[PDB]
Amino acid sequence: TDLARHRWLTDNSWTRPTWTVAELEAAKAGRTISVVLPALNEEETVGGVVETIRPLLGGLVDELIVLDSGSTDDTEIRAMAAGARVISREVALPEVAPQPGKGEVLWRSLAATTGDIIVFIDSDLIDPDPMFVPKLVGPLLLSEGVHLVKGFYRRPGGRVTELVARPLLAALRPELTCVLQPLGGEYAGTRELLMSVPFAPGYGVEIGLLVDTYDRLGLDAIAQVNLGVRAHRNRPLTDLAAMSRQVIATLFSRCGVPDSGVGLTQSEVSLVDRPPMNTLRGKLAAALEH
Amino acid sequence: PDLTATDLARHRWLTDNSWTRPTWTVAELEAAKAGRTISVVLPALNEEETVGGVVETIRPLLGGLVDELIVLDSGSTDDTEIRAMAAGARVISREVALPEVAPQPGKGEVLWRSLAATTGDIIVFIDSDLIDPDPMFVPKLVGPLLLSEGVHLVKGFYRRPLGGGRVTELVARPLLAALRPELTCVLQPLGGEYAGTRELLMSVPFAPGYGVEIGLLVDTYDRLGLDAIAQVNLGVRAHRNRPLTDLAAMSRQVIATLFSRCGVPDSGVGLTQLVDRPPMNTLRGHHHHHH
Repeated sequence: TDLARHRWLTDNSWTRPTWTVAELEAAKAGRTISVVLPALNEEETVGGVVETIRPLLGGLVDELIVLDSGSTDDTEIRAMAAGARVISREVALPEVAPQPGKGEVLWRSLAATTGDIIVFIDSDLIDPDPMFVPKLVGPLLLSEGVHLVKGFYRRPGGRVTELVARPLLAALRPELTCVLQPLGGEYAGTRELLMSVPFAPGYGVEIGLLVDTYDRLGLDAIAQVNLGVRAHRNRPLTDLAAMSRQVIATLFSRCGVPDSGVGLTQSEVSLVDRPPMNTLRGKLAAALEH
Repeated sequence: PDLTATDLARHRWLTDNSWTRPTWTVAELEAAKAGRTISVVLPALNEEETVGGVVETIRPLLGGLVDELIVLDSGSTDDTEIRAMAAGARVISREVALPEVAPQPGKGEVLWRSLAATTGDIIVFIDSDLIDPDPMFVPKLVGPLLLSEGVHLVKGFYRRPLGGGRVTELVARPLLAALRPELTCVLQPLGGEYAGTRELLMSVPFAPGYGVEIGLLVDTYDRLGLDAIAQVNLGVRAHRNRPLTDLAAMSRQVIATLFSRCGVPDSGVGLTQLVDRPPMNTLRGHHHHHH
């Protein structure tokens, strides 16, 4: 079983991706790339993240969008000044009432983008690097059969990852323990995949997408790339516990484990996915099928 | 957000079954024994720096409140055993505790075997790695068993300098919220200081290793519900800081043990970087779902 994990690391994991922007542009072969940054009250960092991606716009990157979740700070104006198009949840999907959480935002962005490849990057990153998007799309553009690329960081993967996500995957989807940072917010997917899967709510969205991709398309459809060295963030334990509880709920939903829906005396828990976007945007989805 | 059924049960359970100031006297607890005896068991594996200090805090109760004080050694190669002897405990190996079954590793094994080596109607477990143990731990743990009708399991919790560690708050409590939400009322489900009746403890399987504490909690709940479980504040203690690799192994076994009790299959695949023992009443020695 380590054999399986070893072969996947050899073929589908890159600790030192060699790719240049020019090489990746030349491999697009008519595919387009959308970059989506979810954001809720991230005025201090959103501009910095956008600025690292904007030089790619009109070359490797075809669309650069911040999907705002109802910010009351200066997230929107700062994102626009840095060169992103800012799209509210309402504009993205106007006839569906918004619900809270990160998964909602990523799901809605599927209705507001046109890329054959969609790249998600968190807007709260303090130290963004311009090669994030290139590294995330490399396996999609240059390998065959890859549909989901997970960006990981080498450390000088926190406690929810090592105490909650990885041990639960060992128990319930054992091959997926090969993924170093299953909860990471920097990842890219094909339109084919992303338009066809339900989206878990809130903090469950990443693990839900990983597990659904694994089940439907298989291990070799998942890759991972090192984006560089980054220190662990230090979120308050109460935030980490709320994240954990939702990771549990989402994994339980994907396994059919009855989850009570009871949160932590503090926490938000939802067991209800949003449906595949191709059910609500069938014509958009069909237009984007190759 | 209105109160949930879990919230309502928690509120009343805390009122009836939790003590922030478990101030019973040793004398009144002794007077309440009413012929019951009390055994204290310290599981130990290579704890030479601390085992004697724990024993020393309990020894004054020996011959009064406490009838026997046993260190159940798990195969130490340091001076754990002789330090426990000099400090005034009875040292019993796994093999002497239960000669007819070959040992397997882990804490749960040690606690299970201690049921065959003890005679008390109440058994108290105290970790042997405690740095600051307080002499009132045992009195506080046995109080609800001696004085409160219907209680079979007492969990000792600590206040923290100005709840649990990372495995408790990220793994155990969130999984209980999902699978057994009434049990989220227990502040420190993974705690190593707890007491139970012989009647309860002989009747449940014992999970291996790092799963033993939460396995006992869930098996007690599944048999008797919240009414049979209590908790008591043992005092203020700083969080221990264990290495992440140990915390990850603890988490993986907590998950396995919860899954085995809650109808979830488990791959058996340990962390990418041992079975339950049957009730001791199968070897030594009502709460109806119908009407």
